[PDB]
Amino acid sequence: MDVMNRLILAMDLMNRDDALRVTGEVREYIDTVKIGYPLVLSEGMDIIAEFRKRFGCRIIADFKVADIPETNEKICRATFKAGADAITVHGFPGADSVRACLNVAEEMGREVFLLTEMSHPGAEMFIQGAADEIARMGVDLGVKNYVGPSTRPERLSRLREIIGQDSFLISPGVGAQGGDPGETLRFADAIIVGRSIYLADNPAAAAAGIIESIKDLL
Amino acid sequence: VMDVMNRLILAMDLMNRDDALRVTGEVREYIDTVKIGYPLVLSEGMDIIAEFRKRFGCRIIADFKVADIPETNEKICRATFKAGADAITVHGFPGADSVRACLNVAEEMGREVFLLTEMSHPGAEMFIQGAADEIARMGVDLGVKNYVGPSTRPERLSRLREIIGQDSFLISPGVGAQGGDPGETLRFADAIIVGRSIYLADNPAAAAAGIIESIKDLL
Ligand SMILES: O=c1cc(O)n([C@@H]2O[C@H](COP(=O)(O)O)[C@@H](O)[C@H]2O)c(=O)[nH]1
Ligand SMILES: O=c1cc(O)n([C@@H]2O[C@H](COP(=O)(O)O)[C@@H](O)[C@H]2O)c(=O)[nH]1
Repeated sequence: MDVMNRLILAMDLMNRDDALRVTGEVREYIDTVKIGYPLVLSEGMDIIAEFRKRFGCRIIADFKVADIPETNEKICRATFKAGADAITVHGFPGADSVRACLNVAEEMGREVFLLTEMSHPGAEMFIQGAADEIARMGVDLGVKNYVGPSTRPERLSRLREIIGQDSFLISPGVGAQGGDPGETLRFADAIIVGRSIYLADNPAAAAAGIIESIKDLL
Repeated sequence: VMDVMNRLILAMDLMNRDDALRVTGEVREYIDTVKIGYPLVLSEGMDIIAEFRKRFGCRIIADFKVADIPETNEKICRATFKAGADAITVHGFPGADSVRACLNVAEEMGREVFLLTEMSHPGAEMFIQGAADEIARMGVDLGVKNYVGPSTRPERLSRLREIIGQDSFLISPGVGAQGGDPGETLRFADAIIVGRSIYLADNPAAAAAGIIESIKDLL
């Protein structure tokens, strides 16, 4: 996956007008947008097609699928019908649940991103201790795309070690949560950035600034 | 706690609005509590919650298994409650801050959180099962009153009931299609969740009635 400027916009604004306006303001800097439940549950799944129509960007549906296999299949089917290019999936619920998503993605010509360790403090309680094993599970299952935490570069580096250089790794927690763009790109292929851009006084300048700081990495 | 008619909650996971409405309408005399998840919501929109309220006068549990960072969790809960859901399900495995974020919104908005502890499917054994007792204990410490646990593992459902105590509310999926028994499950759970056994039946009303007949002495 070829992500422009190694930068993925996390569009978690919950108003259609604002989400489209801000995305439009930074369109020259990105070609990949992560759309999650905040926007989708506020504005409907039709928002995905609207983004493709307006920007032609790739869309990662960040739904962190975390149900039983039978339900996971339905969620993936509905999500890809709406035009998402990829979907995020929790690994914690186990291999059968991940495989359900992989099956639908294969059928519909899409990608699964396996979420291993999360970026927030609570991830330390249960997820972190399982994360290496979740990553190995991904490798066993043939998963090629992964998500890991900007806020813990030592953990992000470990995840990269496990999945290898051929796998694709994207990483949230940059900016607002404290992660550094350049340090994160030592290990991740692309960074995910939400609030630092979409809540900025000037989102275009925010995006441009981030890219300037990583210019030697592009 | 919510007063669930016949101790039976319909898992409405049909993805077509017309079929979902038909089947729910057919079993409405038996069930006043419906669980609506992402299969139906992602297919038909959050307005489906509105349509169910308008048509049936059933309580709605939004089974969204919220599993994000605290800030995103808050947004998901707000949007879900804005749409009219009585309650939302939340994963415990992302940790206490993520659960607390949901509890705070539910408190502010006058609604309820159901904490998902152990899951019912085979994959749950890999990571969730080993964390489930602690997730439950965490829920108790956080003041969580409502919980979800697995019909497919009676021994685990029993232990989870012990941890949360008799005053907590416990609902349990995995009944029917996944192999769990209605009566056995109601030894521990306040209500059973049933999806395919009802909604794929040639006569969903007869299917619901049959389940209820089988647990009549437990009502
Ligand atoms: O571990 C993770 C996994 C995520 O998907 N995310 C997501 O990435 C985005 C981070 O946005 P922000 O830059 O505003 O912190 C949010 O949409 C969040 O749900 C995360 O923050 N941590
Ligand atoms: O551990 C769990 C938690 C659930 O919410 N569920 C949900 O409960 C329902 C079970 O439906 P069914 O009776 O068709 O197996 C589905 O909506 C599923 O997503 C589950 O099966 N196991």
